[PDB]
Amino acid sequence: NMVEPMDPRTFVSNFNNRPILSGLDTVWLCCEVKTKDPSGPPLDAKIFQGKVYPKAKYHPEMRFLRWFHKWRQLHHDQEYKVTWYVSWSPCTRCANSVATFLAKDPKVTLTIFVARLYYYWDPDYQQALRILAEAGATMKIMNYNEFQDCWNKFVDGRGKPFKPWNNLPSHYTSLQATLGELLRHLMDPGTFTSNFNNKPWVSGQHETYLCYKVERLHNDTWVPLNQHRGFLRNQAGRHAALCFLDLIPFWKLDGQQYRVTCFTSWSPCFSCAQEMAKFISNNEHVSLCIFAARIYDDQGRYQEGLRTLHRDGAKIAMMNYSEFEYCWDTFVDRQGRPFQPWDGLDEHSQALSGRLRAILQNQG
Amino acid sequence: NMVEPMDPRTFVSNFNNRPILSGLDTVWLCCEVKTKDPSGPPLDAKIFQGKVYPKAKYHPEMRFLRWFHKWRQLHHDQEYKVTWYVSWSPCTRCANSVATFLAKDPKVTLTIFVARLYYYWDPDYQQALRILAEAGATMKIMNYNEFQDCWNKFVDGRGKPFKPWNNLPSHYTSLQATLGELLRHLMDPGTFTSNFNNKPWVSGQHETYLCYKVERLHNDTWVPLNQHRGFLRNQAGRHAALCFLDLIPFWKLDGQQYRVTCFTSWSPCFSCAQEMAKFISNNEHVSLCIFAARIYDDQGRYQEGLRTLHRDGAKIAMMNYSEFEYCWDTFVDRQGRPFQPWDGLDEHSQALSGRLRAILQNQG
Ligand SMILES: [Zn+2]
Ligand SMILES: [Zn+2]
Ligand SMILES: [Zn+2]
Ligand SMILES: [Zn+2]
Repeated sequence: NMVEPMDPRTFVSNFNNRPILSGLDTVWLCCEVKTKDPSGPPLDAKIFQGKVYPKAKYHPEMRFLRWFHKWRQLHHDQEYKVTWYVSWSPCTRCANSVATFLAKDPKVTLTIFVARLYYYWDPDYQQALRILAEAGATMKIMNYNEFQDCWNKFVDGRGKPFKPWNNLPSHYTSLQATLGELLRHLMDPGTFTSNFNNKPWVSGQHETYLCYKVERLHNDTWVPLNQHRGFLRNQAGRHAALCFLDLIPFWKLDGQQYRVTCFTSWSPCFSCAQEMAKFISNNEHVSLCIFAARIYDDQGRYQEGLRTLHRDGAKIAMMNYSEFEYCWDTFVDRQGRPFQPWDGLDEHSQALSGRLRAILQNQG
Repeated sequence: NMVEPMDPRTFVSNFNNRPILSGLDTVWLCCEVKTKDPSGPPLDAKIFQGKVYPKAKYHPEMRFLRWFHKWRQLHHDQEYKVTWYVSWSPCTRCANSVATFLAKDPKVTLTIFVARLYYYWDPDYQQALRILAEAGATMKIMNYNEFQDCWNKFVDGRGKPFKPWNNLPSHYTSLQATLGELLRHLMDPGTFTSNFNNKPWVSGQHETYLCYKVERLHNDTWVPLNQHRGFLRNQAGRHAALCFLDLIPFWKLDGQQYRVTCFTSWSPCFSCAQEMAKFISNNEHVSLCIFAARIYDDQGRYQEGLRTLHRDGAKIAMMNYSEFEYCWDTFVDRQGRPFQPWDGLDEHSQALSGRLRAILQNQG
């Protein structure tokens, strides 16, 4: 079995799913590496533990990555299926290191079972889970069978079986509903209504939401690629347009002709416009179309940015009624409700279209 | 009277307060300069017009600043009361230029009557109005009397009297309530509840709100200065802690000893911590007290920043129930309702206190 199994009290203290209020100290990761055949024996199994504070370098997911890099050198270059049972959901830094690892090595596939979710006072925690999902990691809450499997495979049970605790199924249900909500797919209607708006009073909105879709040129028709379809938002300290650029390479598009469409609630500031100019200049097989609900004055060179983005290709347009309705129909968890326009939508669209046409062309 | 009066049709289309949906073109500013004596005759009166797009250098508030700078060199060095009737509220750039002019020149006081509010798709429009108010500008909605006075003093009416339009009062009332809301002074309760919270799930909250109060040391008792008391929030492209430092010189504090207290919904990132350390090093008569609702991990050197701030003086502490309740009582438009704690408030306070005590100190 295992070289040094987990102590039953450690398991009971850490692999549990009832809500608690204490801060984190140590997190545990039970890890199993298998071949491509699910009924093959496990190639290896190891337990990792790490202190949450004060450095993420020592979190068990980082220890796993460093371990796995040396461990894989000692076998043939083959496909691996890795499974983690982890007592708490990973931190943002580790979510990003794992997503990058998965993206750079397609021969590894990862399934992550978490006992409980932790959020780390991170305003961008949701986007960390979403980046893991985009890099191919499967993430589920541990249910009865997984707790019992981790008990059998990793705990020094001394013949004793997994004894469940009271309300285990109920905590599972609540956590899994929470996880599914964090991994949505379709945007919340209140989110759409708070952000995709063009009234000149913007209700103090500093967030930028971005709905994206990709089409491929195939026998001279544009065919949708619905597996690359969704929405994102800005991060604390990283603008939404930059996160969109960071998302694109996870799609691993080939050299065919692609058309990427973004509906963004704010047009790009100058710096994000310049990064988008660089991206489209280095990826000319990719046609970029940006529709903005509002024009963002970054108190600087945003007009130069919009003109530079327009000149390097890229269609830039203000959203009209039709684009708003399309975004609602296509990206919103609307449950059959129709689009509901707000007063002045068409007039503000017309005024903003004029301002944009004036920015392009010239006068400033 | 005046050398160039406004044409009645110009007044009718621009000095009106009914809601409209069109974009802005030209804005009008009727200006009257008087001495400190209300019963003195007006020394001068001038009309300015400016195109809103594409450069704020030509907005009428800027033309007024350039004109007035030359005008006052040619008149007596005395105190002046300036009155503006302006067809729309100023843009951010003009609001800040006027605030700076007012702050650097105490012998001039400005009253601004606006026919209608315009928001320019600016997420920080509220702060522009608020910085105008903190520099001493009085800002009111034009009522019947102000429309009538503007008509008499500035319009080529050819003996005709001011004729009001239908719903002048009702639009006035709606507009003045909106303006009063923009200059609040006391924080809306929903704002407080959405931002001053310490659950480790932060609801993606990227805003930082900051409540401040000032004390004076007088014969070794700490006296409040309730004229320097309020709240602010971050801007697009400028963090809340920087906005607070920018605010402090508007207070024109002398060389006595002052204690400034911040209750912030996020502890400062590294760059803001360093700017605050610079501030307290250049203003040793000002003792700084920071209470944070949550610790903000800026994905960089934020722990060094908190340590530097703590080493340079400056008390850094996490908010407990007592501080939350004090902020509710002191800064919130609570209308007599008591503070309502949320679940886990005390436990999350204790966990964050532990983390902060570990960050100060050391361990990594
Ligand atoms: Zn981590
Ligand atoms: Zn940007
Ligand atoms: Zn202006
Ligand atoms: Zn900061």
